Amino acid sequence: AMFEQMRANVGKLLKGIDRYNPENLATLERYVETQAKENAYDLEANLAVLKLYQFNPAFFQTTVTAQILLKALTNLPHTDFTLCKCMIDQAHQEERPIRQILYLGDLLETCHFQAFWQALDENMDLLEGITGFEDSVRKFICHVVGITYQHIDRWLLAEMLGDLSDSQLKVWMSKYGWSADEQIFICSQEESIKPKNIVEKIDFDSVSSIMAS
Repeated sequence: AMFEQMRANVGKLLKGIDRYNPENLATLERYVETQAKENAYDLEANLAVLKLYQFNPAFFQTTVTAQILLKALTNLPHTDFTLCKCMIDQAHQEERPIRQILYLGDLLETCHFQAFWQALDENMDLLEGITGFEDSVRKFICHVVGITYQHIDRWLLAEMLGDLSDSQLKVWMSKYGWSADEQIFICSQEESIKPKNIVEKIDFDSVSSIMAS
């Protein structure tokens, strides 16, 4: 569809210096919209957009920035969300609804899943166009669960996944191969003691890379 059709041109733009020309924002913003609708993704392009906004303040677009941040969150445990934050100055992070979105992201990063779903205005406008947003968040939660639990109450897992019906819960248990025993078996103890990072860490290389320009 549209994402695949724009992909080549955007990739070429990102390979050169035109990526620094704000005249190309109209094209990059439509690209972001397509990522949301088709549930496609391109971090490099999104960071380039944020960079263009930081360098050309008058072009700052609230909706596109919010979608970039929300999509970044759908990519946790990766460093996407943190990198985007590095590309938005304090003044803009403090503006509605960027402030609210960062707050929600904070709940996810700190793994307060119940609090996340509670604070999440389910009927939020920006979320409607972001296809698969809720399920993507669940994948991250299951990633964390697979690392931090050996066994877990069936009721608790459904709560953490956003208050799912038993039928919906079954979908996620099936996806990661979890099965009920007496509780849901997640991991053996000897396997659980292995240290596994919950979220990826940024470093000098990745950060200096985006800070270069």
